[PDB]
Amino acid sequence: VTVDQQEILNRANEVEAPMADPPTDVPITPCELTAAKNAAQQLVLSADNMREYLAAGAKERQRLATSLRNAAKAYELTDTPRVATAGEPNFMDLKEAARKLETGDQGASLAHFADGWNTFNLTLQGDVKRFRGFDNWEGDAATACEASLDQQRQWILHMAKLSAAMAKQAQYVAQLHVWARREHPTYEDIVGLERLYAENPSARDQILPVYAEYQQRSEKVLTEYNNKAALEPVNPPKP
Ligand SMILES: [Cl-]
Ligand code: NA
Repeated sequence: VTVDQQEILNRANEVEAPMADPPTDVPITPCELTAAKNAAQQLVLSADNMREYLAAGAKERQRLATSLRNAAKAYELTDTPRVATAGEPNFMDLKEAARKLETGDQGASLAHFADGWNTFNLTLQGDVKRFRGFDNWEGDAATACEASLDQQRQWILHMAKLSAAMAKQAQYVAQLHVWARREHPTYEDIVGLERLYAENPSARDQILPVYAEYQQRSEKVLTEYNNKAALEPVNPPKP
């Protein structure tokens, strides 16, 4: 049962000092498709809960610092909800699908989101020295505090890992959207083809198979998008 009261107090300050700020970028849907919107809703929830749990972690480190100081004198959190996602694609017609896909920021906010959460991952996990054991504080109280610090340390690294996973979900949805724009017939081309059909009556039997292929392309894209955009909630552990 050795003590150094100076160390206890210094470590109290070190432990509750501000950690990296989590980003507050709001990820917006890349386009007007339901599957895109539901992805954004899921990210909003996951990221709100991450920030709420990170605020609870700051409380925990304050509470450790208070506990360290009260020693030296002597000498509501829930799961991230899952957003409902459509079981079946729902094939709207060509033009409306193309309009929905082409209306919105096309993934720009998702890149910014990912970038913020990625930086927070990388930086937060290099601020764990604050949870090391003591040099000259020994006994049961010291051992208890060391356990508690090590629990916070492990929780921080887990939070950093979940931050990386969430940023990747956002990148994944941005990639998906880019893929969907590359593959889906453009609004302008659908209108062009409808125009070609209207204006060329004798060509209409040659145009019909082309239009049917535009429809198969669209459906194929909407089926992928509906399926691949459904995200898992990010569910952090309690500190
Ligand atoms: Cl839709
Ligand atoms: Na295609």
